[PDB]
Amino acid sequence: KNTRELLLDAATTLFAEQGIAATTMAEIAASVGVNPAMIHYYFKTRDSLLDTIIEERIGRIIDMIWEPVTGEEDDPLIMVRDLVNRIVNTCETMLWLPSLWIREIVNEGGALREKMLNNIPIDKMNKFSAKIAEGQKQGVINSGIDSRLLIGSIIGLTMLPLATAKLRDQIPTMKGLSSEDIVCHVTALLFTGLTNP
Amino acid sequence: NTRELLLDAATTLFAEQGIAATTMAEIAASVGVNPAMIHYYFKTRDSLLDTIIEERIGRIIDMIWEPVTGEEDDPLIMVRDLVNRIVNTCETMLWLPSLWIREIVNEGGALREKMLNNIPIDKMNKFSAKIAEGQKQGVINSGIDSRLLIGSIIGLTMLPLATAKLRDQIPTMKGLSSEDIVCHVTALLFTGLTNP
Repeated sequence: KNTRELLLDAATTLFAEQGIAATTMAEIAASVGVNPAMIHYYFKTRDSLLDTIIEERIGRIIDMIWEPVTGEEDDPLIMVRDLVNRIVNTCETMLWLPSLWIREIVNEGGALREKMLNNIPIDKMNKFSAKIAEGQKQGVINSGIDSRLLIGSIIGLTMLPLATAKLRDQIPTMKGLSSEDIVCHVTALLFTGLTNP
Repeated sequence: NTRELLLDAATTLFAEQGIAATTMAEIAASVGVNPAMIHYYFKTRDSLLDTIIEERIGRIIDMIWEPVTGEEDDPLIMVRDLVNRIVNTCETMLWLPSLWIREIVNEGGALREKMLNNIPIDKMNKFSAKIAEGQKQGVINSGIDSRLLIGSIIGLTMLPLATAKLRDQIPTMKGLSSEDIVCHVTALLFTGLTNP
């Protein structure tokens, strides 16, 4: 059926398992039993494939996480609760996303790092930072936290435990924690912190 | 000291372009030293990595977890001191957040396997026991996990410094200094987003 979509799904899977630099376009085609002549037909250069990953795979994942964000939310605490849920639910369905995030975005030698910068949802992130800062002015949100740095904090608290899941499964006094066991921890930490209510 | 100069050159080049891509001939040439000297101090490529784990990573890991005892009377002072020691170390040694993501967090890392046999399991168990003791007393939130908090603190402190170069290429995200990071993370870990 659709050869282009099959090879893009094969590209994201192989890049998440062993990295971009190590994976050749000949390997991606062979992994789905497709002739390497077809991968160069849909993607002229190696750079053209990465641009399609950023637009038709990464971009679609980034938009579905930040699109329900408006500037009219009446409760900032519901807005963050929903964002945390959408990040963990996306990573639980699309297992390639947390692994590809550390390897190619966070890493300084990542191939998708530079291309990512020109596809950041700056408009909806500014709306999130404005809504959470409005809550700080009203006194319903903690005055000590930073409205801009909170985006990074939420991403770090949700994405990193799933990316390091295989690593903690190897540490003796650390193994025995699920996707549900982690989301409870992040929600309890973001809302109440360490001081008991 | 040629040995120390080449070890500083090794950690810098591995943080900039990775281990797999960096040759021992490139490390020696980057400091104007003959490649005959790097094989003199480090017999194998594996010996160089073991020295990085013992004399560079290990020293950094020990100085962050050594002030942690089991006798802390206040668990929140213990977490704010830990946060301060992580950010202060990363601010002085810029290669640390970079080398952490590239070779231990990453599944294809060269230091990943060697790091497992140098984890401060004893002092981490003391941290998890002290924070769990606070949960029993009812002074610490019962909802959070004593073991997962270690990862949470590492994630809240290490990741913003690892993504600093990425943030710097964003206009609306530019300006946030290192002192701004430690204040946000402390206010988030202590009180969270809610107010009474």
